[PDB]
Formats: sequence, C-alpha cells, structure tokens
Amino acid sequence: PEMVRGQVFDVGPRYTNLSYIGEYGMVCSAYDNVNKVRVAIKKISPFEHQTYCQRTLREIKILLRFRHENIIGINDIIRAPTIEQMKDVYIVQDLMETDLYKLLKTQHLSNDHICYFLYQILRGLKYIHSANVLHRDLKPSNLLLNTTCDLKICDFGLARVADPDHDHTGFLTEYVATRWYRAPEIMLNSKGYTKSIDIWSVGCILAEMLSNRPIFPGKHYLDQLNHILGILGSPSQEDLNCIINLKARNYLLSLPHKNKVPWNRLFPNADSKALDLLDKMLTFNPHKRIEVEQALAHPYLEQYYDPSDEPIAEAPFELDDLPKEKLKELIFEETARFQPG
Ligand SMILES: NCc1ccc(-c2cn[nH]c2-c2c[nH]c(C(=O)NCc3ccc4c(c3)CCO4)c2)cc1C(F)(F)F
Repeated sequence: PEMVRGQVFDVGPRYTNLSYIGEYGMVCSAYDNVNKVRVAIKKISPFEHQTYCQRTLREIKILLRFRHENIIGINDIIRAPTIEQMKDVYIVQDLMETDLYKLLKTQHLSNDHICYFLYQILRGLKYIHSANVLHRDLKPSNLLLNTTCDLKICDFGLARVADPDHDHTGFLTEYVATRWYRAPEIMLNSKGYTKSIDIWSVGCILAEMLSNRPIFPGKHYLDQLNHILGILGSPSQEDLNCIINLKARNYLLSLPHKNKVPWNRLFPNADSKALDLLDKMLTFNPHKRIEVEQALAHPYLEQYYDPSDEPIAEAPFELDDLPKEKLKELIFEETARFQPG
C-alpha cells in the first residue's frame, strides 16, 4: 500500500516508483512493469457525491470507446475486486511532460508551434464531434503535450452527447464549464448542447497561444459576456434576430454600441491566416461559427491538412436522474474489462 503526499495510492504490483503531479482525487506518475514505460495514474474517490460519479462514468465510457492520437486514452483501470471493497478507482493514462497552460505561462510560442498545436486540437476535436460528442471544457490545462510537442485532449468529465434540438434556455442560465472559454450564447440562450460550443473554446485557446494571455478573462458570469463584446463589438441586427428570448435580446439592446477591435490590433505579430481562422471560430452567432472540418481545411493549416489522415469515430456515441449507489455499480461494471480475472 504505497503512500503519496499523505494519501493511500495502492496501484498494485504492476505500477511502481510513484511521483506526485497534481489534484475528486490525486494524479501520480509511475513505472509500468508490463509495458516498461512510465505512465500517469489518476486516483479518483467519487462515490460520496453523484456529480463526481456522473463525471467519472461519462469520461470512462467515452475514453474507453475513443481511440485517437490526439485524445488521452485509458490504458488500464485499477480498483478493488468487489463493489464493497471499491473505495477508489485508479485510471492509468498516457504520461505527458507538460500541458499548454504550463507552457503558455513561461514560453513564447513560435507561429510553427501555434500552427501545429491548433492542427492537433482540431484533429482530435474532429474525431470527438464525429462521435456526436461535445468536450465542453476545452482550455489550455486540458491539452497535454510531450517533449516533441505531440498534443492530447484530456478531461471528458463535462462531455455530453450533442443535443442541438434541446439547446435553448433562458437568460443567465447557470453553467459549469470554465468561464473564460464559454461561448457568448451560454450567458444568453444556450445549454452548450451544440458542437459550436467547443469551436468557441478552441478560438479562445488560439487567441491565448498568440499572446500568452486569456483573450476574455471574465471575473464573473456576466463579466464574461462583457469581455467577449468588448472585442467582437455589438451583435448585428441579424445576430440579435436569431436570439428570440426577450430577456437575452433586451439585455444586449440595453448596452451602448461597441465597435469590433480588429484582430491584427490585438495580435500585431500573428500570422494573417491564423487571425482569419480566429475570426471564424470567435464568431458571435453560433450558427455562422466555423465547424471543425472547415477549420481543418482553412489555409492556415494547409501544411498539415490531410482529411484521409484525420480519422473519425467508427460509430456515434441517462445519467442526470441516477443515484451515486447505482452509478458506483456502473463504474464497477465499466471497469470490469481491466481486472486480472
Ligand atoms: N498538474 C496538472 C496536471 C498536469 C498534467 C497531468 C497529466 C500528465 N500526464 N497525464 C496527465 C493526466 C492524466 N489524466 C488527466 C486528467 O484526467 N485530468 C483531468 C482531471 C479530471 C478530474 C479529476 C482530476 C483530473 C484529478 C481528480 O479529479 C491528466 C495531470 C494533471 C492533474 F493533476 F491535474 F491531473
């Protein structure tokens, strides 16, 4: 029973020589005695709260069905042999040296790195969206990188099956995903049940790669929309006409006119092709926002674009009203395939 930073981390005989990383549950690096490579292991203890169970399950379900170079896999799942003895679940994944959040705090990214990082994000996202899945929490800390800059999308805890026919909601509807990467429609009339929600987050990531600073660092729920409008400018009549919800539309109408800040003023050193694609991802109207495959076909990514080498899921992919007890059993059953039995 190996101990790490005053906590039980018993990953069995297979995984040894542990080192702490970060933090519900803990994450450590370890040596895999079967494959002889160092791996990353995430201990999760979610059985108290059903939300933590719901996030654990949907991620396990999605990552076991997914197989893509730019998406984190689940190599192994370590847990007790019985439901009764199962207090923790250890998810074994790809070990990655850094993440884009860490890189952006101290490293100037060359245009070539920005181009390559964006390509891999969108290549991974093409696969996710082809499975009818939305990631819903794309941000630099959810983009892992190795020493050769291979990028992998991680954390599918907030991921959902796309549901565009049930995307509408009222004004100022509470939302869970990281504030700075929230599309403007979340604060106005959207539940984040469409693919266009992830494209917005990738647009934010691209802008952040260009200046090493989040483009819309909102300090609270409605401040997030004010940051977006301060750069995009006031929505056009057309874009306002698409917002039928009276409270959302009238909030936008109450605001003084704001002019669009040109992308090349905000980003004076950026490549013009990168700013043209940025513009199409950071489009106010989600219906006019570029889609992942169009983004991959954009001239900025021409050196990498190869749709034959951009795989899609072999098949498309209720947990809302479900107790933490039933979810414990579902986590136990989904992790059965990894047991030595
Ligand atoms: N210090 C931040 C950080 C940085 C890199 C990594 C890392 C390195 N190689 N692989 C990973 C990695 C593997 N899986 C994940 C991973 O699943 N990260 C997201 C996540 C979601 C829920 C949750 C936790 C994390 C911990 C408790 O509850 C990241 C992990 C983390 C960590 F600790 F946040 F998970």
